[PDB]
Amino acid sequence: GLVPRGSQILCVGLVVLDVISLVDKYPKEDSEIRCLSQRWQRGGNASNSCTVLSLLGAPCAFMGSMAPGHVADFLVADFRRRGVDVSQVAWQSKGDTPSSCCIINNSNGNRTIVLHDTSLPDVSATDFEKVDLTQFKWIHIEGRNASEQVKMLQRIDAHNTRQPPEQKIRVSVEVEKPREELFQLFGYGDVVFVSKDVAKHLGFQSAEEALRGLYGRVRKGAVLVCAWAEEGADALGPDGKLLHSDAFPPPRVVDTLGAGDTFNASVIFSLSQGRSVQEALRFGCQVAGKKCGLQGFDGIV
Amino acid sequence: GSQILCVGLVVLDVISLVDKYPKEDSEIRCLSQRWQRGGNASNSCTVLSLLGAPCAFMGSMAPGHVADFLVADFRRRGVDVSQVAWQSKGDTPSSCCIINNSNGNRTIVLHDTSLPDVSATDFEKVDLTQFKWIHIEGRNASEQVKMLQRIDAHNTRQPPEQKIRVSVEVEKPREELFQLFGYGDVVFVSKDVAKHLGFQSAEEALRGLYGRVRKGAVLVCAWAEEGADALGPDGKLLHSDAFPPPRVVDTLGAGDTFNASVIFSLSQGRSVQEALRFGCQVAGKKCGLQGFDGIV
Ligand SMILES: CSc1ccccc1Nc1nc(N2CCNCC2)nc2c(NCC3CC3)ncnc12
Ligand SMILES: CSc1ccccc1Nc1nc(N2CCNCC2)nc2c(NCC3CC3)ncnc12
Repeated sequence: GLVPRGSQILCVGLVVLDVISLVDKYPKEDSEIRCLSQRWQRGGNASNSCTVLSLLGAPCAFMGSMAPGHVADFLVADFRRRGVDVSQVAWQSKGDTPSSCCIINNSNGNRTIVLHDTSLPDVSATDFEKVDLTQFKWIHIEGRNASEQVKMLQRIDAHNTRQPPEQKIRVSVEVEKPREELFQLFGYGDVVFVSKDVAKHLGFQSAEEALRGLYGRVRKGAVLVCAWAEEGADALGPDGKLLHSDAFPPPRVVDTLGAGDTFNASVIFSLSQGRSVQEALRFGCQVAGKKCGLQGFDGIV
Repeated sequence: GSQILCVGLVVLDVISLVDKYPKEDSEIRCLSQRWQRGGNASNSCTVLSLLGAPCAFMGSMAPGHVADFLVADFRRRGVDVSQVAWQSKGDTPSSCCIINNSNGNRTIVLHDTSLPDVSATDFEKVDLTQFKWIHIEGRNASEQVKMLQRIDAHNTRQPPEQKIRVSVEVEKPREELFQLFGYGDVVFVSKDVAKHLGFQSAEEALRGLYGRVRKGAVLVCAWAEEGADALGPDGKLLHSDAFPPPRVVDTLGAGDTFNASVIFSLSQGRSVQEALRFGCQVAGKKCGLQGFDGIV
């Protein structure tokens, strides 16, 4: 259906079906056991952020690869259950829609993960060419297939050239896997999220070290953003002033899975509403902190 | 009386193909993934169908998109699903199946979902005429024993040349099920069961457990790569070597395949030696393939 010009926030990245089984002890190879409970959840960074953005009350759309099938079906249903617009999906002829198996050992809370396979093509720069962008006021890109996504980022730059400052599509990027490839993305977007895990691999030991040490890699004018779990989150702009917000511990911690996806979407959301980096950064921490005391996303409102 | 009927579970098998089994805490990416209509009695129907034997599945199913997939599968295969006992309470079971591509080991985490078992009542209303053979997967023992007695009774009304042959699997090591030995013309006891009860080989098992079977019954017990053995009224232990493929790559449903093929062979007149032998033959072939397609 009809979508008003410049109203949606689009996230581009992975969606995946996580099957999650809770067990007494970890199963010895070649045995048949029962779990205590089993959940089917929709996963993925770009995917979760959409779930959150919807709850926060923004129109939003997901772009990611799916292949027709029963996994795609459950995945699409959940998306829609969360108010997420699914019309930009790049359906594939080749490969499996991603699906991971996770086994949580109940007595010691360990997680053993069999990761979705690699068969499905990522969204391509030509997949992306075909998208009428007028729809969006903000595009956010989970870093995955970098050479391609660079072309999409350049495409968005083009578009903006011609639009007055109030009809420009804001852009953000997330680099959350320690993979040399992705590091180029640092040079794109108005907002750049770098993850504690990436920063530790590059050798930094605190969000301030990360921001101060990586700011040079970002494009001029850009805000670089780093969250450190319970240590809060920082951010650094062109003004060179290091911004910070402490965490907001919940009553008790229950589910931190997807917390960073929540921090991301919330920061994005707050900025798109015209708030300040300092304000977006705080909000980001508040929503993500609430999430951690909750199971899933339902509570977070 | 032309169909064969299997009575047990149907289950979504959510399969991950892994090149080695992961350890606790580890995070290893899988090679491929597929969805697959599982459940012991469900698998046997698949296997029977492929062998060209008209057959029927009977079990519980909760309506939903899961069931919608399981069903299309049965049909693409010619499995009479009309005896199915639909629920409206609980959801379709499903399990995670890690199949290790370097030894065909299959590790299963099953999500059992309450979903009522098919009951002697559900069974009380089945037209026993259309079935030459009935196979029951050990599950709800007490409720099934009624189902079993229903057949015997029906047998004692028909000519020896019109009876319904009955087979019975006892796969999981649960006390409730050991009463199921006393029924059926053929009884399958798994290696897993055999060990748990103190036995080191299938030959030993067969000797130990023959006490517990009906008079005139054949006790069957496979032992993986070791082959499979049988035991009849005659007192003579029968054996058959395995037919290992050169690359064992997926054993999920091997045993369900062994049982189907043994039943099939027996229902076609062939001897126990011959059906035992055929059972290993087809199961072995299966372990060389992903899934079931192409075991013929
Ligand atoms: C700064 S918000 C954020 C951003 C990205 C990921 C996670 C978070 N938030 C939090 N993560 C964790 N993490 C906990 C451990 N693993 C990483 C995340 N703990 C807390 C917390 N209390 C923490 C107590 C120790 C558990 N209070 C508020 N926010 C977060
Ligand atoms: C007697 S056939 C049979 C009946 C019921 C279950 C399984 C089977 N057959 C086989 N099962 C297993 N397994 C089932 C139990 N878990 C381990 C493997 N491995 C093999 C195998 N393995 C490779 C050869 C020795 C080197 N070769 C032939 N048949 C079977």
